[PDB]
Amino acid sequence: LSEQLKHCNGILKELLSKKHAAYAWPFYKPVDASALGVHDYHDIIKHPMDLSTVKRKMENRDYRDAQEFAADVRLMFSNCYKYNPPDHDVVAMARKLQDVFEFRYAKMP
Ligand SMILES: CCNC(=O)[C@H](C)[C@@H]1N=C(c2ccc(Cl)cc2)c2cc(OC)ccc2-n2c(C)nnc21
Ligand SMILES: C[C@H](O)COC[C@H](C)O
Ligand SMILES: [Cl-]
Repeated sequence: LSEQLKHCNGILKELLSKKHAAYAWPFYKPVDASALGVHDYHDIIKHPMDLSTVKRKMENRDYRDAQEFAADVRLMFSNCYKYNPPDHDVVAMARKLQDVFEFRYAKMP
């Protein structure tokens, strides 16, 4: 991994760590639309994303730069903001995790 991608990997590890689990947990695995009963999810969200998918892409060296990584993490939050009402509990969690993400991403070497 490039130096910037190492920073990205560090951010990813932090997002998945116990420190943030109280608000990060919904983002750990792909949304299971059937399990959650959200039968319109895949009509509304054309490009699902979640932290396990970002992790697999990082491990496989799929991301060629920090910008590509950040686009995926941001897509994950955007999908949450698109599907859910802005006052929803999961949206509040998304905002908190995105704050953690954006502030550390801003510290890119
Ligand atoms: C109809 C209620 N809304 C949902 O079920 C959405 C689809 C779902 N909510 C939730 C969700 C709803 C309430 C709370 Cl407190 C936390 C997460 C959710 C739950 C999950 O459990 C494994 C996984 C993903 C989500 N999730 C994410 C991420 N983005 N939207 C959601
Ligand atoms: C609340 C917005 O959806 C995300 O804001 C991120 C900022 C770093 O708090
Ligand atoms: Cl972006």
